[PDB]
Amino acid sequence: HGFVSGAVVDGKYYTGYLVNQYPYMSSPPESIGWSETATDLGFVDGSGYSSGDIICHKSAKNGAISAEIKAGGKVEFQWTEWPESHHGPVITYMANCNGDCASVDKTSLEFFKIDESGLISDSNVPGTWASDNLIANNNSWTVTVPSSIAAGNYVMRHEIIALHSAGNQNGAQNYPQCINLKVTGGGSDKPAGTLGTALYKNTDAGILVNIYQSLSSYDIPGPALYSGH
Ligand SMILES: [Cu+2]
Repeated sequence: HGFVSGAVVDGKYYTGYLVNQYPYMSSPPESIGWSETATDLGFVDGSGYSSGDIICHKSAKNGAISAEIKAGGKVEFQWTEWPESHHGPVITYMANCNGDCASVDKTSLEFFKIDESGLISDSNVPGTWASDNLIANNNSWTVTVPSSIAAGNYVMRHEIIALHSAGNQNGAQNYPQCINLKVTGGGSDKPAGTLGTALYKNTDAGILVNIYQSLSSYDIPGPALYSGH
């Protein structure tokens, strides 16, 4: 249980969608963070993987503004205090808005993976995951916008999948958080994108998984990190 309170985009801090505050305001500030209604700080599980909720979290609506970033620049995601029990991968996507991300139909967004991390060390079951690195780094995660992607407006979908109940069907807990980026400079790479509602199935190797028995390998779920980049 947690959410992204902010993002440092090419060195500039942007306040995210404060899901514990903005939903209760007469009129919340604009944010690069998408609004969403998981006001319990909860998750989308496998029962929701073909639902619109998996795209940018429960009933998500477009952030009204975007953060400019030179292609090649970094995004640092700031989470709330992530519970140690919520072991799992940290997966980050971009999708071209093909226009303004403020008015894109979230169900049209074609997500390509730009960063992924899973099981770091198996030594002491259930081991050290991306999510434990995130905790250790003051509950934050840094990714690169590839220097070679095409300039354009993109939703960056940042996600922790907690695997502590993933032993059972629909037990994995997805915590997607979307921000709006305006990528400048760049190259011409247009990686193959996947609809939010096609990213995961509840049978996937990295979704239906028992982290409490030693894993020889972990198969980070979702489409392939585009090898070009
Ligand atoms: Cu939780």
